[PDB]
Amino acid sequence: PFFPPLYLGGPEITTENCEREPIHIPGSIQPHGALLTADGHSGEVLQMSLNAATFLGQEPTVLRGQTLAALLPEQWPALQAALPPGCPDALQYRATLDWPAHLSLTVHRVGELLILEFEPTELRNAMFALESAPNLRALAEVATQTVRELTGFDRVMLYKFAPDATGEVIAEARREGLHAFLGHRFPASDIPAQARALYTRHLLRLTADTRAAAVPLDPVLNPQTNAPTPLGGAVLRATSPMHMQFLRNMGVGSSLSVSVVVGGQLWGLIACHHQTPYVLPPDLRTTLEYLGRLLSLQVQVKEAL
Ligand SMILES: *C/C=C1/C(=C/c2[nH]c(/C=C3[NH+]=C(/C=C4\NC(=O)C(C=C)=C4C)C(C)=C\3CCC(=O)O)c(CCC(=O)O)c2C)NC(=O)[C@H]1C
Repeated sequence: PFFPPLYLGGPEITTENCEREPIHIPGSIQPHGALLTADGHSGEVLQMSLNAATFLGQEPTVLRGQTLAALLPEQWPALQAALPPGCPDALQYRATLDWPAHLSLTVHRVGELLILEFEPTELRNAMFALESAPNLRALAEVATQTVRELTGFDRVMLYKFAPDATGEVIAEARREGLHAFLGHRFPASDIPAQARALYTRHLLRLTADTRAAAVPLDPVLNPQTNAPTPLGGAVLRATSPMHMQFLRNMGVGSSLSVSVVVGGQLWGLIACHHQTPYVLPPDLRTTLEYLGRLLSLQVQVKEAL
């Protein structure tokens, strides 16, 4: 089973117990956005990232207890209608907020809790190219090139899982001067079993700055349940420190991947690196999620034949 998280007396993770880290409930976020949680009926703000004033203009203890009807009067009715009790936790409400300076708002529901993420914000020929690839290798090449053109990332790989969960870079698009990873293979423990399971359900994750300290969510436990807040559906969730260290030792300042899912199993990842910290813009992320779904469908075809 999972260890308790660090704020419930759990141990710091080592290579002996990688698979036991409760990565879905870190009780903290990355500093390039802000996160609030709120009661799904009242809209009462229950939890606040400690950096909330940087993005929302009010300190955590001032936001606490206010309602989304007061804080987001133009969005609250639409948000309620969009995310009723019992909807899937990957269903999202999205809005673009005007702010004295836009802010992207992304909301999902887990049980009776709304999870609100705030971050700053500012193809057809490509899809046909993916469709037109005549074999799996060519498809992988086209996908990595297309994603690199979209995003500007220094490296874009297609990382394929073997049946023993080892991984291999099977295609890559890379900036001039970088080392090749093409053909290199990696142990199963580099993406441990609980991560692979999370990535079958929540199809995009990232680390915008591999040296940035996490920002606590407080109070850390959901007051509704006196239990940890599930953050697997939040892109702002803090990343495992073991993985952050892996990336720093690779010379990677920013990382992002999108799951490739075939017959309901995790086939691989579109895995991206940048040498310098880098926030992929929100609109570019949404496009990249869509390409992941389209790639997945294409891989299922090409691999059968
Ligand atoms: C004892 C635990 C270890 C461990 C844990 C860990 N790793 C991940 C997530 C990722 N690991 C990745 C690995 C690679 N990226 C590459 O570029 C290459 C090779 C060229 C490898 C082998 C990847 C792609 C991920 C996914 C996330 C990402 O795209 O940045 C997690 C989960 C992270 C999270 O979502 O919070 C964990 C717990 N990794 C180890 O190496 C050992 C130390």
